[PDB]
Amino acid sequence: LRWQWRIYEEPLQEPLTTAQGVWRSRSGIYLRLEDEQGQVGYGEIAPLPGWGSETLNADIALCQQLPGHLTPEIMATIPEALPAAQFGFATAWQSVGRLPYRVRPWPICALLGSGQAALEQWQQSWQRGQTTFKWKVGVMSPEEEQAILKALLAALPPGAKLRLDANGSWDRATANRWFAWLDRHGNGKIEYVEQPLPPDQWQALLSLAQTVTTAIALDESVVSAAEVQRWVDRGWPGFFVIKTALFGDPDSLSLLLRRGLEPQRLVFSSALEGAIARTAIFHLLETWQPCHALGFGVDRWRSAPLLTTLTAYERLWERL
Ligand SMILES: [Mg+2]
Repeated sequence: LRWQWRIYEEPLQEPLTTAQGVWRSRSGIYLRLEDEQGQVGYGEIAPLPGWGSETLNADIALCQQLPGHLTPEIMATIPEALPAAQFGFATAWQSVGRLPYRVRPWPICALLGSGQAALEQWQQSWQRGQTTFKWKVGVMSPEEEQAILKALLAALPPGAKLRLDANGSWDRATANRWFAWLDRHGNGKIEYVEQPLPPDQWQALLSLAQTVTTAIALDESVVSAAEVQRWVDRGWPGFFVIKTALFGDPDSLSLLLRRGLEPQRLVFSSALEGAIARTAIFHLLETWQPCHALGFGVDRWRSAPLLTTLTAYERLWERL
């Protein structure tokens, strides 16, 4: 079938700041496939700067190197080193003549700002049906955040679930003290601590997960299928935060699941991708059927309403 690709550079609804810099926009590639009868398919390739080794420029080069027509064999030549590209082409191909997709509103995790702000930001989300939250930690001193956490756990309604995200900012000693605190004062409301240590300290990450009672989730540590596989083979007992748009061919996750990966240990999250990628992911969720709130409560930075009509895709494409 014939295909086309177009780059996109979209300003974020509002700036997002991390320890690796500040970004005011998200860029990527949109793929449009069309068969001999006029049926169309769409896909999105959007690697996230800093996450993994794949770069948008490498994806663009791939797109310029591929033949004017697509086939399963041709797409099989896409380098394993370009997981977002594998995702984009795979989802694009599968969507040909299948849009729009049947999807559903899975529970979404609500984010809570660092500091005391967490105590005033959960109410609105809870009143909108969100029962899982993720609070950013490792910003203030451990003592200060622990005091806030005690108050937060006491204030949250029965049934609330809370995730703590350290964004790999704690050093080994601080992480150890935190888990000791959680082991004691932690409420059955703590779902897990996300990335307590930076990815380079994998031995410490594994050791902590194998010894502390509070569950640990890998995020920054797991971008591609290759990294997830590596952690599965290392015997990771915790959770895996899967960013499907950056992962690779969706079939690779299904293969891992048929093997040593536990479905209950997965949390599907956003890589600040567009509506095409997000809708493709929700389509995939009809099969994987998540059992934890999705880390897609990122509307503040990038809103991407699910696409419910084929014309909606066409409009997005033509607007470029
Ligand atoms: Mg995280």
